[PDB]
Parts: sequence; C-alpha cells; structure tokens
Amino acid sequence: MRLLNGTPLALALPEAFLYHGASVFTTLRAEGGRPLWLEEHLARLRRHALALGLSYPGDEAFLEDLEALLRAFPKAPCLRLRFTVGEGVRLSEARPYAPLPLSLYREGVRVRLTGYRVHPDLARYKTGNYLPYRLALEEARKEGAFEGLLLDAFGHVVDGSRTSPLLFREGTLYLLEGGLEGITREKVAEAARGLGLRVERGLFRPEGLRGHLLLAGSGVGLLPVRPPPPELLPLIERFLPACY
Amino acid sequence: MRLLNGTPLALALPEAFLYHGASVFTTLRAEGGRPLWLEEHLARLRRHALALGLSYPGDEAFLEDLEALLRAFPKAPCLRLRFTVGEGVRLSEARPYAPLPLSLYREGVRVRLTGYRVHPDLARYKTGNYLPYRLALEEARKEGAFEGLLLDAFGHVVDGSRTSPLLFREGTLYLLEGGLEGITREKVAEAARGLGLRVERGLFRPEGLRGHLLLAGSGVGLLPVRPPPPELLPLIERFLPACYTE
Amino acid sequence: MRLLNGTPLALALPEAFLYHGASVFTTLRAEGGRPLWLEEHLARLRRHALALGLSYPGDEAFLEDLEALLRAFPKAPCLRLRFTVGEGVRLSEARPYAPLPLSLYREGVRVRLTGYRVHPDLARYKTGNYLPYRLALEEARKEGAFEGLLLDAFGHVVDGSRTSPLLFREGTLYLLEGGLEGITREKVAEAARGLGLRVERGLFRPEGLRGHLLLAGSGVGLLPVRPPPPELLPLIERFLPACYT
Amino acid sequence: MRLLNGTPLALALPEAFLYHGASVFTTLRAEGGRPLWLEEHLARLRRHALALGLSYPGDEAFLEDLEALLRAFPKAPCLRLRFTVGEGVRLSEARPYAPLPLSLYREGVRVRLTGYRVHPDLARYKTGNYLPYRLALEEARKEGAFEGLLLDAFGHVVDGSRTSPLLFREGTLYLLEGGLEGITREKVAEAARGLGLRVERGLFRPEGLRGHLLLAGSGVGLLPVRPPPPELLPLIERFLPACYT
Ligand SMILES: *Cc1c(COP(=O)(O)O)cnc(C)c1O
Ligand SMILES: *Cc1c(COP(=O)(O)O)cnc(C)c1O
Ligand SMILES: *Cc1c(COP(=O)(O)O)cnc(C)c1O
Ligand SMILES: *Cc1c(COP(=O)(O)O)cnc(C)c1O
Repeated sequence: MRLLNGTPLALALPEAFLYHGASVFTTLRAEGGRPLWLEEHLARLRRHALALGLSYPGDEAFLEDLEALLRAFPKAPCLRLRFTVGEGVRLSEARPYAPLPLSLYREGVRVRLTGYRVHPDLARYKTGNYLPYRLALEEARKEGAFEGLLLDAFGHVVDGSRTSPLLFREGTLYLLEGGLEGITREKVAEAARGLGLRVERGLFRPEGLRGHLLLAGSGVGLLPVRPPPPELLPLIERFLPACY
Repeated sequence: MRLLNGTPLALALPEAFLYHGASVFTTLRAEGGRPLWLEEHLARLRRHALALGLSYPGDEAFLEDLEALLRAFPKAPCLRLRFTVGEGVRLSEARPYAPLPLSLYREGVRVRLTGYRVHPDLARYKTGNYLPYRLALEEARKEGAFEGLLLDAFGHVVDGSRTSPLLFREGTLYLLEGGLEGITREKVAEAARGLGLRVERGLFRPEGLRGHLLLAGSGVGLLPVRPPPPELLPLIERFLPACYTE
Repeated sequence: MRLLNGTPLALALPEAFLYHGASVFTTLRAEGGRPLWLEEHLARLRRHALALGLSYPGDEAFLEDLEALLRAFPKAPCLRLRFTVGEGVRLSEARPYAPLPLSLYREGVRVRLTGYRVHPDLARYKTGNYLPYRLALEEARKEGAFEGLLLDAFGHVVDGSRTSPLLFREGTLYLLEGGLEGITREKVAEAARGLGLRVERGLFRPEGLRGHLLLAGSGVGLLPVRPPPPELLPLIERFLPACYT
Repeated sequence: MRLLNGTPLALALPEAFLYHGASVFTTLRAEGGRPLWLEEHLARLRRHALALGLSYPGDEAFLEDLEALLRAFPKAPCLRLRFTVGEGVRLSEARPYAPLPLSLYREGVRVRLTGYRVHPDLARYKTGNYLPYRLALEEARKEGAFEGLLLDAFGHVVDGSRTSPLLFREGTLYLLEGGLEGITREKVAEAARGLGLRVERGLFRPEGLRGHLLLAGSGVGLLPVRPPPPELLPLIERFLPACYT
C-alpha cells in the first residue's frame, strides 16, 4: 500500500524514476513552431541515456511526440519543451515559453557564486539528480540573482544551475570548462568565431573571473551578467529568443 | 501538455519531485506490527527535509499514514516502510519484508569497492538524488557482490549504496565518516559500547580497512562482510531481523 | 663512498641529475643527416631549462654535439637524437631511428587509457621526472597497445607517454590541453588549418573522446589510432617519417 | 653514442635510471656502525620497487654493500647512507653524518609553505622523481627555512621535501596524510601511543595547521618547528640522533 497526502496512490511511473532521480533530460525552445537545434538535443540526450545505462527511445518516437506537442498551445509565439528518458519512461512535454524582459539583455542580470558542487560522476550528464543545481538557484534567488554558479571538487567554477558560463576578457571569449557541454554555449562559440572573435576554453577559479560573464542556455539564449561589453552586442542580438 | 510513452499524462506528483529527485526519505523495518526506531526515523526525516529547504508535513500526518499502513498488513511478520518528503508530497508506503538467508549473517557477504562518489553537499542526507548509489549497487551485483562502496572527493571510502560500513579491528569498532549517519550504525555503536567495546569515528582510505568490515542498515540489521569474528557475534544476534517463518 | 652494483664508483654526473631526475630534455628525428625542427626543439629546451632554474649551455654547444653525432652515423637513414640539460651537464646522444612498420600509418595503432597522472607543476615541461609516462607506456604495452594515455589531477586525458594526442570530429581537430606542448602537435595543427580544417583546444574527459584519435610526436610523426579519417590523410603523408629509403 | 659536455661518455648507467628518475631509494642513519631501522628501510625499499615494476635485488645484496661501506669507516662515526634501486642498478653509499646544531631540537626550525605539488601516483613512494621536493627545499632555503612543504591537487599540505610533518593540537598528535609514510613518523607515532597520547591521521589544509608542527625523518629524528610543546619533549629525546658525544 502507498499513500499520497493521505490518499491511496496507484502506479503510473517507475520507482527508480520517481524516487531516485534516475533519468536524463533535455530542454528545448520552440520558435515559430520549430524546435531550436532539435538534432543536437536528441544526439546529446541519446549519449547521456546510453552513458547511464538507459535505453534510448529513438528519434522517431520523440518526433512523434513533437507532432502533438507543437500544437498544444496555439496562442503562444514560443514553447518550452522537455524530453525526459528513464527506464520504461519516455516523458515529453510542452508549456508556453515566457521570455525575460528585453531590458535584461541590455542591462544584464546578476549572478551568485555558490558553494554547491557538481557531482564528480554525473556533472557531464543532464540527469534527474538535479538537487545541487536547484539548491544553487535557490541560493541565487535569495538575493534576486538570476543564476547560481557551481564548483567542482577542486574549487573551479564549472557551471550554472541551468546555463553555461562564458567570460569575456582581454580580446577573448572564454568558455568555462568542467561542467555540462551546453548546446547553446557551443552555438554561441560557433557564432562568435564566425564573427572573427577570439574564442578559447579554460578552467577558471572564482579569482580568475575578471571581465564580463555571460550565461548561455536553451531557456534564455545568451544572457549578459551586468551591462554587456559592446563587442558582444551583436552576438547577444543573434541569440535573443524570437518570442516577443 | 505531457505525454508518457506517447500517451497523454495527468501527472500525480509535482514536477520537481519527479524531474529533479527533489525529495528526502527514510526506510524502516516493522517487526510483528511494531516499527523499529520510529522516533529516530522521524527525527532524521525532519532534519533532512529542513536542511534541504523542504516543508516537513509533521509527525501526526505521518503517524496517521502509519496506522493505515499497519492496518493493511495485520498478518505480515515484518514490513518494509518508506516515508518520503517533497514539496506538496507526503508519501507513506508499506510492503511485506523478506529476510536475507540466515546463513548470510553467519558466513558473511562480499563487498565491491567502486569508483562512484557521494555528492559533496548531499552525502549526509537521504535524498532522491540517489543515482550514484544505484550505479554503485549495479556494479557490485555485476561482480557477484552484495554491496557497493562509494568514495568522497578525496578517495576515502565513505558509504555503501544502502548500508553503512563499519570496521572492526583488535577490540575497537570504527564508524566510517563522510556518508549518511545511518540510524542502524548509531544503534550498533551504542550496543557495542554496552558490550565493553571501544568505538571511534574516522575517515578511512581503502588501505586503512584492515580488520573485519560490517554493514548496518534498516533493511538488513548488521551484516558481516566475510565470516565475522566471535567478538561481534553478540552484536550480529542483537540486530538480526526478526522476520523468518514463525 | 658509493658502490654501483658492489663496485666503488666515482660519479661522472652530479647527484641531482642522477638521483632526482633533475633535467630537461628533448628528442628529435634527423632525416638523412638533417634534424627536423631543430630551431623549435632548441627554443623549447631553453624555455624549459630556464623555467626549472637550469642553466642552458647555448645553441652553439648543441650544434657542435649534433655534428659530432652526425659524423658518427654517416650511413644511418634516420637518427634518434636526445639533447638533455641538467646543472653542470650537457648530454647529447644518438642512435639509429627505428621506423614503425609502415602499415601502422594506414591501419592505425591501439591506445590504452591508463590511470597514471601527469604532475601539476611539471606537466608542461619535458623533464627527467618521467616515471609516470614510462609506467603508462608499460601498462599500455602489457595490454597490447602502442601508447598509454595519462590524466591530469582533475581527470582530463591530457597526454601520451611520448606522443601528444589529437581528436578529430565532425570536421574539427581538437588538441588536448593539460600536458606537454609538443612541437609535432603544433605543426600538425598549423597544417590542418591550412587544409581548411577548424582547430580547437580543450580539456577532455575520457568519456568525451568522441571521434578519431591520432598521436603526434618527434618519434612517430602523425600516427592514427585505428584507421584514420579521410580528412587527415594528407597530414599523415606530410608528417610521415622520411625514414624508409 | 653519448656525449657528456662534448666528450664521449661510456654506458655505465641505464637510460631509465639516468634520464627518467626511474628509481626508488631510502636514506638511513647509522650510529656507531649499525644502521637504524635497517629491516624497516629494506622492507619499504622492496615494496616501493615492486609497486613500480623495478626488480628488487634482495636484502643480502644491500647487506653485502653495507659490509663493504662499513669496512671503510673502522672508526664508526655516525653515517648517512643511501640505498637506491633501478632496473639493473643497485647503488649503495655512505658518508659522515652532518648533525644539526644540538640547539635546534629545543629551539625548533622554520618551514616555508610552497606551491609545489606532489605527484598523484608517486607521492606515496620514495622515488627518483624528486624534482618538486628539490624545488620546494630551494624555496624554503631562500628564506632560511629548514624545510619546504608541498601540497596535493586539492591544496592540502601533504609532505616536507625530505621530512614528514606532524601536528600536535589539543593533546592529539596528527599525522598529515597525502605524502610518503615515513619510517621515522611511524616510529614516533608508536612511541607517542606508548606515552598515552592519542594519534590520528588527517588530511590538512594550510588553514587548519593550528598547534605545534614537527618534522620526522631518518636524518633528523624528530625535529620541532618553533619551540616544541612540553608533552613531546620525551619523543624528541628518544629520537634525537646519537651523534653529539
Ligand atoms: C541545461 C543546462 C545548461 C544549458 O545547456 P543547453 O544545452 O544550452 O540548454 C547548463 N548547465 C546545466 C547544469 C544545465 O542543466
Ligand atoms: C539508508 C542508507 C543507509 C543506512 O541507513 P539506516 O538509517 O541505518 O537505514 C546507508 N547508506 C545509504 C547511502 C543509505 O541511503
Ligand atoms: C616528447 C613528448 C611528446 C612529443 O612532443 P614532440 O615535441 O612533438 O616531440 C609528447 N608527450 C610527452 C609526454 C613527451 O615527453
Ligand atoms: C624520506 C622522506 C621523508 C622522511 O621519511 P623517513 O622514512 O622517515 O626517513 C619525508 N618526506 C619525503 C618526501 C621523503 O622523501
């Protein structure tokens, strides 16, 4: 017997999935009824599932799900999509996307460096064990900061709770190493190279983070921390959600 | 809109609970209708919930649940119970308990040391972020072992996937630090003192594990790794689940 | 008094060089009497010596040793040269180069990912503290592989025991950071860009080694791990040791 | 062919020993001709050699060397000895011990905390890859510190260049983890338990080194950093080298 808030509760989702965070996921934005970088997301999700010993449902199954989801909210310019894989479980959902105010891309947001660490074994996978990231964001919100930053076991700053951090300093856009290989950040790097900007990767500690931070992710595009450097205005423009 | 395996889904539990493993829990054994260390489990569960910013629904609600569960199994020699807290979630469940073979407590089990780590910030809490522990047990079982052991960031051996490791050498019982403070382990410590055994806590590296390993947990009692020494027979007896056919 | 294998011995070398691995070095290939990338090798040896507080004997001294070594092996199609610097020690040596079976450049070799680590302070320098590299190669050879790969303290795969690893995917060549800045790897990178390929540098975890691996160094040129990707065929040709004639 | 400073040098020592720091070693003190803790030193040298794939030649080969060495000091003053093992290499040596000023065992010495790291794999062994230690000691000596301390990859303080650190705080003697398990430090730990003191191992950061630091090593015995705490006076006296009368 199993009770939820006093009331008997039946089956539905497997225990591993519900009780143990035993899943991998990804989140995409759809714009004009077209998901951004669908292939990249499915290729990553498949890699993550396989690395954690989950069967991947196959692209066709997700494409099928997408046929229904894309029409779920006809009055919204954009959608937030989530694709989630667990043993016995393909969970695909959609909700209206609510863009940040444009003024946040012009004026920038704040970040909070937290003391929370990524998992040494899971940090490179987008998994249901998300508490360290949720906790980091909770800490950040406690100061109205937009994003919280996490560390590895060595004290490097390696990730945001839901965005990938970049640092612009000297003449150079740096991608912080050590965390999730974010799709948005790789596209940003690609676009920055495409514009003749200097792009490099590096492992950073908090004391090395001098210059302008930015945050990339499927939920936000490219979001500057504090007022952006002028050199990156066009790069930010290019990744602004098309949702106004 | 949500689809489960292609078919629409009216989701019963909150998003974060399912998607983020955002929960704390505890698992208890009941013997002949009586829950073991109920006070300690509810104390820990509240402590873990408060540490992780999750609303605790109160002892009474859980004790209400408990009566119902116990009523559903009036004949069961033993039960495994589980109490889980998330935001907007009070989950309480019970199912028949089945013991390990009695010989295991005499002849002992195998462990496998794995390369999986606990989370630096959540290791002390019993949370829904339980994947490393799953992976550790999966590795152990692949290798024909009963339990998989996990490391901290520095390579200390700090936990089992669902049991708490102890080391016994000469006349002292060591509790290995850096993992979950298991309730069973603390009880085992308590009983060992009462036996005229000394008890110390420390951080141990694999090579520091000289002596007899044992495993403590709510689901097993106290289980020796390999045959136990007779200095521990008393302790093994005391914690052996009272759950074999009448 | 010092006994070597029971026999009293007056040390020809200073204790630091011998007991403590206190040296920097480089190994070059000479092809038909001409050293490959001599300028690069000597500039790096100087940089490394100075970085570690070792006095550098000057290029002219090694140039003189080089000629002396060349004179000694007038027939050899290729030579393996080692120039080593320690305090009060210039050591220059040569032996005939032993070319790999030519088919390895077509069929590729195997690598073994090992658990050996490079040193946090010395990974960037080519030093006589070389035991972790030898141990990695030992393990690789015990497992039937050609090269062993080493990690950094953080878990990235950052080096091979005597070659620099490269990863090709999609249409970009990645140089693995964290280990020695090899001369051959830099040359391959420059050549790859000239062939129209994108080149990127990053720290990679073992798990992240998706695509084709290759190995670069003065001892091998550019050697593929398993059969190469088509895109890199011209680079394998360009860097092939000219040592089969 | 090898050239040493332009002059042909004859083989003598194998490449791995010579160029790669591929050795394990231990250093002993002898007082009146008998080496302290000879069995422990030899047992450890054997374990270190085996762990690193180096053939250990047997205790008797070193004992034969020892007899040869002792023959050349009939006077039997204190001796500093070193036993070194590489592949095809057994090196044994002895020279007069140089005692520290007696005053240092009551006054204590200074240490310098360096940024040099130990090697992740080799920190637990006493090997020829000794450059980080050398470098740490050189830094210490620039400011008149007796010893330089080294870190691990996390920033823990895990060893001295040639001595093992201990920390005494409340009434507990701590052995700093992460470096070589010194013979002297284990002996000290044993004697400390016999005095009814508690002894624990701990992994320490620089912040956490509050209390009395001490250094243990086959050369120095037990050597305090700053004046020592009274509880430890008997241990300093037990381990003070018998090389002053
Ligand atoms: C999703 C996520 C990101 C951003 O990745 P994208 O693929 O750009 O959406 C960054 N960090 C963490 C921890 C994430 O979960
Ligand atoms: C539950 C659990 C234990 C055992 O704790 P008890 O309170 O004795 O039941 C040990 N390790 C882990 C990881 C656990 O989840
Ligand atoms: C010498 C060496 C290489 C190869 O470098 P090159 O300069 O290309 O010859 C690669 N890795 C290690 C560890 C080396 O010592
Ligand atoms: C030799 C040594 C010590 C001291 O060891 P003993 O066995 O006590 O002589 C401490 N640290 C390092 C790095 C050493 O090499």
